[PDB]
Amino acid sequence: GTLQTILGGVNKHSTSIGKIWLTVLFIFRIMILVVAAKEVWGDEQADFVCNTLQPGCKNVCYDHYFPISHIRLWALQLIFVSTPALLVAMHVAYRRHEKKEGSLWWTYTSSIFFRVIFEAAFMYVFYVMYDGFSMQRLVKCNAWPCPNTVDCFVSRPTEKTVFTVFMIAVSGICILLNVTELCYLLIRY
Amino acid sequence: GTLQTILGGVNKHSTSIGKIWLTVLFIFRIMILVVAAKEVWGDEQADFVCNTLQPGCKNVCYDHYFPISHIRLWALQLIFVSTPALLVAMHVAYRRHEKKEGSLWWTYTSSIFFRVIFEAAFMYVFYVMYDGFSMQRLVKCNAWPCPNTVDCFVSRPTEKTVFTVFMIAVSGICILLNVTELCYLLIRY
Amino acid sequence: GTLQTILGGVNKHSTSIGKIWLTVLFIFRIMILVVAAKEVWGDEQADFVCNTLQPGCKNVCYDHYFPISHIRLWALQLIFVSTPALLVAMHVAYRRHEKKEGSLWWTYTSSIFFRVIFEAAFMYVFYVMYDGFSMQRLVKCNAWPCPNTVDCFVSRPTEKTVFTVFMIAVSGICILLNVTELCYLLIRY
Amino acid sequence: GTLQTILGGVNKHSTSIGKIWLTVLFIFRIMILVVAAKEVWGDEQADFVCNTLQPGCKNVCYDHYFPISHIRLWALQLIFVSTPALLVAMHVAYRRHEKKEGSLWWTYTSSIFFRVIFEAAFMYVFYVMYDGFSMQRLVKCNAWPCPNTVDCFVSRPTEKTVFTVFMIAVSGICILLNVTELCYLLIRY
Amino acid sequence: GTLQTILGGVNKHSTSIGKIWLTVLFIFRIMILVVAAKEVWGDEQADFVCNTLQPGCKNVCYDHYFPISHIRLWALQLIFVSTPALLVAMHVAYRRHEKKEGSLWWTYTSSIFFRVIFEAAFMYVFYVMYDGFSMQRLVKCNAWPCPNTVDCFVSRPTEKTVFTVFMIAVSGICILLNVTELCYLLIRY
Amino acid sequence: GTLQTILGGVNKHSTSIGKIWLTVLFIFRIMILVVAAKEVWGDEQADFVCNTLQPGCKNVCYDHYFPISHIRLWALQLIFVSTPALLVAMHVAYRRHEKKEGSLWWTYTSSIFFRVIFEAAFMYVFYVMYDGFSMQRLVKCNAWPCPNTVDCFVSRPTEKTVFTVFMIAVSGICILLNVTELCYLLIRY
Repeated sequence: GTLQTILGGVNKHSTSIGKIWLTVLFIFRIMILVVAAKEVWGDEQADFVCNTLQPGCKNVCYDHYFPISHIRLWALQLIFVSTPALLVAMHVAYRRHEKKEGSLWWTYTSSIFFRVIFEAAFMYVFYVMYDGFSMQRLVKCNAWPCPNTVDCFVSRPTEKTVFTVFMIAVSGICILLNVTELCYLLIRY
Repeated sequence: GTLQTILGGVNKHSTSIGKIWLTVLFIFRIMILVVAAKEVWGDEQADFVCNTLQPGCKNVCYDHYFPISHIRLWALQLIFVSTPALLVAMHVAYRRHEKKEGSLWWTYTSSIFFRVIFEAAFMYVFYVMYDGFSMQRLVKCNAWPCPNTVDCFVSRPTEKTVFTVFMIAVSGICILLNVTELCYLLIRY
Repeated sequence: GTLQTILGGVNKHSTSIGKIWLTVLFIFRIMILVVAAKEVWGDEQADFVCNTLQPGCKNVCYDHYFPISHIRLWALQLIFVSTPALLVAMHVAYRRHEKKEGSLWWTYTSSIFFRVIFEAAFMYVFYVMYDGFSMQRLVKCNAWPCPNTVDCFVSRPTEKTVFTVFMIAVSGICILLNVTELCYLLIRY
Repeated sequence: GTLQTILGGVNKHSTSIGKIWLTVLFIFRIMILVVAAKEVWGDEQADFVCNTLQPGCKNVCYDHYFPISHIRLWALQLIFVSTPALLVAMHVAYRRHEKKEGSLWWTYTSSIFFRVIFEAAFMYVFYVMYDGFSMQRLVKCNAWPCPNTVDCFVSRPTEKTVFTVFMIAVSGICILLNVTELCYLLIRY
Repeated sequence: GTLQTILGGVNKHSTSIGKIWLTVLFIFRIMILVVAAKEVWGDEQADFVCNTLQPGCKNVCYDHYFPISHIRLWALQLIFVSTPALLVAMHVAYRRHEKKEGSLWWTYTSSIFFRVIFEAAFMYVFYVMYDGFSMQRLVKCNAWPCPNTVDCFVSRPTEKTVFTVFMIAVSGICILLNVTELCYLLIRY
Repeated sequence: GTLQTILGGVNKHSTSIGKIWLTVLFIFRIMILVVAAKEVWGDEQADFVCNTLQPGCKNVCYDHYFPISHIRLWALQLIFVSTPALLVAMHVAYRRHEKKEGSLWWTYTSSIFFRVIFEAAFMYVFYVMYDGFSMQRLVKCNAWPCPNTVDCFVSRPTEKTVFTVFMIAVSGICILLNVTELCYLLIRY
């Protein structure tokens, strides 16, 4: 509800690319995460099935191959890339209150520099942690107390792959948009 | 709550067909998806039953025949066909802010051109992926590790067929309405 | 929340019967569906029990006797009978905006004509599909793959019957109120 | 949210007893039903246990002894006793709109007459249907297909009894308050 | 949402202790009950485990030792201690409306007298019903149909004890604050 | 919704560090707890698995090693560290109402002194209760009625460790920010 009012405040005090394309893509990712993707991961552990009679083997194998869920990583990423925009708004509101270019410049050019770092950091984590963007149907697990190697089966691997590729692609576009914003301000000096 | 306020803003700045019929049908599809259809697909995997003792065969057979759920496809389709309208609103708000036909024409005629493409694209995906709009009671699955061929049974196939035909028919009507909007602007030049 | 504001807008621009009795009964049906009836049908398939060892027989028997749930039919009916009122509101708002009897007459008399058709259509569907308004405790099912004939037992048949009779009776009253509205406008010509 | 605004409108246009005590007790019953009582009846059928191996005996015994749940009866009762107050508000709003004692008297004295009837009707139903206000731990069921007589056990019988006595007592107080309101208007003539 | 607006209205028309400390502690208890304590009691019966093969013994033993849940008692207590404040607000609003010390005194001094009674009554009930504020891991049950004496095990006894002590301590503080409010008005006469 | 309005009121009447960094980190912790961390702990007891046939051993072992859940501790911590800010707001509103440095100084310097105490207290509790910030896959339990020593396995130990380190680190930063706020006011005297 009030989030729409927040967007209008953040909509102002930005450049053409920043006003429209960055904000639309940011809302785009939130909608995908909230209304569509969150129920795909609902039964991630409930429907995780292992071919064994060993008690506790299912708990350790799921924890080994999914140290942190994909949706939790995306939730953290959206929070981190949204804070520098929120910090600017409070700084401007604080600045206006005390009133009744250089300071504005350095705050703005720093905020879009942190967003690029955060986007690239989480994008790198997704790759190393899950060795690619495709989820497998079968995982082989040999952690204690599983005897030898145990076959375990993931829930909805194909649908999770579709949303993973979707979220990564949009994040890559947001990186390019922020990079161009730097170039526009770089040549203007 | 605030979504109603959003509709009023989008209600304005449109033509007779665009103001009323496109917006009503768009709200029509959202209501069907939210209040009625979403709980039909709630137990899609929980009540998926296969006649086998092989561990993991249920996971791979459901994933094979339902790579992405119908409700997730409709959620993606509604988001895509709604973005060009949202892009116009921010462009107009940006245009009005800087103020204090050709630009308006090209943005408007392009937005309704993207909606036709997105509607047809998702409509085509529904056909090829699910080979028609009727869901079967029985699916035969022979993917590893299922031994030979295994019979599996879908949950609520008839009710899902009813809502599938309903959503496809409304999407087809929206395509025709957008096509006529092009014709009205085509003859006017 | 905002739905209350919507009602006030729809409350105006109507006749004495239309202003009060039709709108109150419409809110009456929504309240019954939302706060009371929706949790009666919550375990419709989970608590559906069949006396058999055949895998998949439960899925096909429930689908055979309940092609579409009662609550989904009522949700569709309320949406259909509410659209003509919503179409009038946008037409009036569009008409007022362009400003700054015959047109108003034909739109109004048509809207209450569609409501009668939609109410009677869904009322007819409830009868033919479920052969009466009483739900049985026992259903006998012989669809493949059930061997011979299998006894299956419905969940909460009596409570569902009570709400079915309640919703049908209110719909019948709404039909009569709309018919009288036609008679008042018929004699006035 | 907006319900609080609704109360303020209904708070006005009433007498001293009607303004305060009837409205407070009405909010009192809603709070008990919503925040406290509704989760007591959550597992009414899930935790209903019968001592038998007969398939379907649990479904028919629960349906026999609980034709309609207590919380659904209270939800219906609150809706019925609230409509005459809502009808008056629309009548007054309609009356004021056309402007820009006898009519007001008959509408008001009729509304509080319907509330007494509805309160007594539902109170009578609670008694005959459930033969008293105390819920038993054990119910004996001999309906088909249960063999002979089967023992079944109710979930949370004591807590449900506490809330049943609570709701009945408050309803009895509301009857007395409405009766006195008639007496005050009866002597005044 | 609107509850915050309600607090502002109740915040005014009170004394220094009443304006701040009573209202803060009242909000304090609601937050504990809503956001923290309510999910502790979620599986109170689902995870209640008894060492027996007797059908129905689990139902009767849980009902015997938990006639009413702790969270339901706290929900009732908060509603009761909040009504006298709500009654004053409607009385003042009614008084102001008819306008366009003694009456105000007696209403105010009575309201804080009922709050002390309600706080002490529920505090006494918690003690006698549950014989102290510590919940045990093991309960021994011999009610029919349990054979002899059966061992049953409570879910999350330690966490429930922590929140029980927390709620009792805050209630005790609220009693003292109300008592001092009487003393301040007693000496002033 | 209204929480955003609350933040704006709390945003004012603070110092540079207090206005921005403390409030942003406070919102930061709430977002992590609400949208991300709360569903990690959803199946804490449901997926807790012990290698035994002893009834009731699972209940006592979970209760022994998790006397209070991590998310409940964080919920309590956020409530405690937020009350002194809320107390100041009501004091200022009360002060302004009666109007129509020393008092303001002592209230402000005390509020940030309580926040440091509460942050350190809960941080200490997390350490002693859970002997570090890393959660183990395996816990060995010998409480009655478990025979000898029983192996039990925790659900999602790695993901819970990640969020535990995250919440502790942010709390440590908030302690440092409050300490510096004291130093700024200490030198100014």
